[PDB]
Amino acid sequence: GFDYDVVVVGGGFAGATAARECGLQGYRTLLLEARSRLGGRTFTSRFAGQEIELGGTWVHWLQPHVWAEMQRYGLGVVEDPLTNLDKTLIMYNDGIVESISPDEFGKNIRIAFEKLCHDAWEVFPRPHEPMFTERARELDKSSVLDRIKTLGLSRLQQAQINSYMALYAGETTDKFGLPGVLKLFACGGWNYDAFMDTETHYRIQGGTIGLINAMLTDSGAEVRMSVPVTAVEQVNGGVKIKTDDDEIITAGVVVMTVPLNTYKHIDFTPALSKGKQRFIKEGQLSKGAKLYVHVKQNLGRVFAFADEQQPLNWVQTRDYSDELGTILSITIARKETIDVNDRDAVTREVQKMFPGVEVLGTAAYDWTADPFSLGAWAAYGVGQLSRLKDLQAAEGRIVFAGAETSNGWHASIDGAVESGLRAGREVKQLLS
Amino acid sequence: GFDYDVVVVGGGFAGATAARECGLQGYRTLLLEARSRLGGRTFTSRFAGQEIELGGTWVHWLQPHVWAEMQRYGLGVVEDPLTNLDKTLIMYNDGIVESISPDEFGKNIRIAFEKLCHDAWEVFPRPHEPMFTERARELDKSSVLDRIKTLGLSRLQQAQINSYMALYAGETTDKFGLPGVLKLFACGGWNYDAFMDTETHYRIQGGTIGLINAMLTDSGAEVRMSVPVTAVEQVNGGVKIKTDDDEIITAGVVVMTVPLNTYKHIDFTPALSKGKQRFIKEGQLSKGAKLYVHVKQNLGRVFAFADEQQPLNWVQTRDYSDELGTILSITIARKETIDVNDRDAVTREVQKMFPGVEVLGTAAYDWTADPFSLGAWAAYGVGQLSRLKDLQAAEGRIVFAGAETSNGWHASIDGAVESGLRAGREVKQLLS
Ligand SMILES: Cc1cc2c(cc1C)N(C[C@H](O)[C@H](O)[C@H](O)COP(=O)(O)OP(=O)(O)OC[C@H]1O[C@@H](n3cnc4c(N)ncnc43)[C@H](O)[C@@H]1O)c1[nH]c(=O)[nH]c(=O)c1N2
Ligand SMILES: Cc1cc2c(cc1C)N(C[C@H](O)[C@H](O)[C@H](O)COP(=O)(O)OP(=O)(O)OC[C@H]1O[C@@H](n3cnc4c(N)ncnc43)[C@H](O)[C@@H]1O)c1[nH]c(=O)[nH]c(=O)c1N2
Repeated sequence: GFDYDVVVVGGGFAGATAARECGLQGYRTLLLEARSRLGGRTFTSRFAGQEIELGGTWVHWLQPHVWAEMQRYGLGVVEDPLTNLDKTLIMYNDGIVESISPDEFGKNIRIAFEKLCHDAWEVFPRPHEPMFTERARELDKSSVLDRIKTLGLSRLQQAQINSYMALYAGETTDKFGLPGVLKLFACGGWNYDAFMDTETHYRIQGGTIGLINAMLTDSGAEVRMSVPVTAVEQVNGGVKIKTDDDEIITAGVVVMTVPLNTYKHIDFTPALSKGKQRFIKEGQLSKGAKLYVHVKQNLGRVFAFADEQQPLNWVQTRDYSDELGTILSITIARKETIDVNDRDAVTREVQKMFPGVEVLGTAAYDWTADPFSLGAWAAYGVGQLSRLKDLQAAEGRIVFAGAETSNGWHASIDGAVESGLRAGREVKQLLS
Repeated sequence: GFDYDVVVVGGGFAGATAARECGLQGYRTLLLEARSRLGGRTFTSRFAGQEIELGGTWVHWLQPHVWAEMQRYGLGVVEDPLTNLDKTLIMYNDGIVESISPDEFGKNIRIAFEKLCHDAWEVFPRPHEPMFTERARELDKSSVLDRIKTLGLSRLQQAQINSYMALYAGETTDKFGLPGVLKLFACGGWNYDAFMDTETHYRIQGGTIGLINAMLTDSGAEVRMSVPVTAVEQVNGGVKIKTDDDEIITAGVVVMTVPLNTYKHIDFTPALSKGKQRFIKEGQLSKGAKLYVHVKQNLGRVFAFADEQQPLNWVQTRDYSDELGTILSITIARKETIDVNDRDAVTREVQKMFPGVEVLGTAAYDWTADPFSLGAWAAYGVGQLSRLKDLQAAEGRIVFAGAETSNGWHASIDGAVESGLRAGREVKQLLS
């Protein structure tokens, strides 16, 4: 006789999915969200007359869980201008910006990536079972930089792949675990063209917040915002959940979906397992941020890499026209390379990359400074993928989810949805 | 004031999915199935001590809808012996069986398939929108044989690819539409290795029937078997459904999921649209059947193609050992090349392919003669993909689903699930 059958902590995609699964079973469901908004590491907002995505943005039909949701709710794709590019730039660590023929640019990043992931088929024949092969466990002793060193890439190819990999690590690539990258490549059909198409080409029709809201409406769950959970205690055959103002909610089962790097806000009684405590002490790697920039000039359809010692590591066109000018979408690997909330620094760096432009405005999100993410997309350090099961394991009546805990597209919205479907299955098992 | 909110006609994957979607919304849901069993064009059975799948069998994590279901219900994959093959055979139209080095066999089918589908990226950048490009519509005037003629393949490669394509057509390849094949290739990550991995490598843990049952149990729907629908009439703002014994059930909405080739059993009032009537008169192409064969000898891990003038077009090992012998899984493109229910003919043909073996038993399913399939997997003839929307369109309070009506993996379980998710969404729209 608890207040609720299940309490879901966190209202990003993992928690919204889990609440939808539980609510459709008829369970009395409550979702507690710490921020005063839903979406978590996705955030739909508005800027220079456009809808923008300040966190997770792009999806793909090769991503099975989010795609099945878009099928269920009737959401199409919205194509960003990634094809027929006008300008493809590389900014080297030394600050030189070089314009490359788009054809040659794409050929060289494809060569670099296919070399980096040359053994993906043999190491990850089953990418949703990351430790299926012994070779995957053996490679979890290496970083991505360790492998890049052995490819003997050209200078352009080295700069491109190290930019790409620093972005995916949200860190320098000497800290970035290698098997996680090979696994993502395998999820994308074991080929560079398919994989790249999944990463920054198609957005969700109606936005990430539209899909979140659809699932939560569907769910019937009670949703409370601005309510951080600070303690969880297993007692009386269920759980007591304490919020920051010391109120207590009881439940038969709790689904945790908060980001790994935020677990320090929450006291567990009894303590979690040693393997989980080790993951919580380590956290996940990424220190990224995101920024949109409105410039007066029409730069057309552009793509730019910047290597890891520079701040504007992944640049794409979000919109362009003679009338509007250009909106640039810019993902920053390491918030320590640039204060995305310092407009003067941002204009300096944008002009470094595109000399001549005048900056009409910016919209930024510092995911690393936000207390309820404390980092960006999930990025595993060396040796962490090998221990993933420690983070996935249930502990009594507490179920764990979130993209960090997924097997497949762990750096994506899809991995969050996957973990939420798993969580709902586990709740059903616990309430049988 | 109808008997039910929605009646789902058909208990294969499309109907079970649609009923699950409707039941979880709380709609009063009934499913009518014509056979005395569920599963439709999947059928889990038993043979020589093993569980076998006499219809749809293999699935993949690149197939988004069925994979999301497996995630929801906790179903793993079961690997059949497709790697590290002992024997790879090609049987030519002239009846010669030739054993090919497995490495060479695989390289040659890969070359043939990558040439056949060379423009898949450009024609099907968005495989779930099959008519997105003008080139796709233009190509829908050509058959697969038209393209094979222009590739100038070697004799081995031509025989391999024509066997593969006759199987997918369930017909000779001069009748097989080309764009549907390019689209399937695109769904599979635009590359042969990924694509081939999706088609006959992994089975559903617990069987197709286990997933069907999980969805229907979840649904809460009322399920009736051995009850064929023979007429549907839209009247009084809903629908009157008549069964073969002239009983009448009323509903707000009906979801049709029966195979295209069986629509001749059902009278619609008012008549369906001309575009639908044209599809129903044409039907879909496939005339296939399936057979398992138990032989005394241990043949190990085998794969064989037979070209379209021969009957045992796709052969794989389902199980092998010295103790038990071998179980061969055999898919037949055209039931007119062999009477799979004629054990003597079956033994003759198996021995033609593997001379010397003793045939201990068989289990077969003639999908083409069965009145509630009248064919096997969905296979489009020339010009049909272009008109797919005619088949997909709702007609008043009648919703249409089934694998033939899906946009993506139309020849698969996945396409059926996809269409059932679409149907649930459309029912929700109609009942608002
Ligand atoms: C800048 C950037 C860019 C990208 C991406 C991320 C980011 C940050 N990703 C990844 C994607 O955004 C991410 O994997 C998912 O949104 C994670 O969803 P979860 O639900 O796991 O965590 P998420 O962090 O969304 O949800 C956790 C929730 O818990 C809440 N919370 C934390 N502590 C709490 C407490 N104590 N009590 C209560 N609530 C608490 C938080 O407020 C948050 O709402 C991405 N993906 C993709 O598919 N495509 C892309 O292009 C990108 N790009
Ligand atoms: C031999 C063989 C082999 C394969 C495959 C098929 C076959 C036949 N496929 C394809 C796959 O099996 C298929 O696409 C789906 O099962 C189709 O599901 P649907 O629900 O669309 O039709 P399905 O035909 O399953 O369901 C329709 C239902 O309607 C019923 N019905 C018909 N008329 C009726 C009436 N008047 N009233 C009531 N009910 C009526 C039928 O009895 C049937 O149950 C496959 N796929 C895959 O993913 N992997 C594979 O390996 C294969 N291989």
